[PDB]
Amino acid sequence: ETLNGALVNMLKEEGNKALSVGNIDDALQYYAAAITLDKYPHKIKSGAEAKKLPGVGTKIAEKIDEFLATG
Repeated sequence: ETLNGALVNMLKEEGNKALSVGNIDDALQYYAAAITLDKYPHKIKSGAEAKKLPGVGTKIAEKIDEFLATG
């Protein structure tokens, strides 16, 4: 329902990928960013803005940019 829910799902996929490589710390980081993005009350137009939120990293912002590039 949340405007960013689609991106949140993609973040969950990224978290699983990090787990697949044994990078549990990164996976947890993605999950934290996903929760914050959900709590945020507005659709985000770019990942760069997303970085402002606690738990969002540069890599996560880039994923957001890519998703926007896809549609």
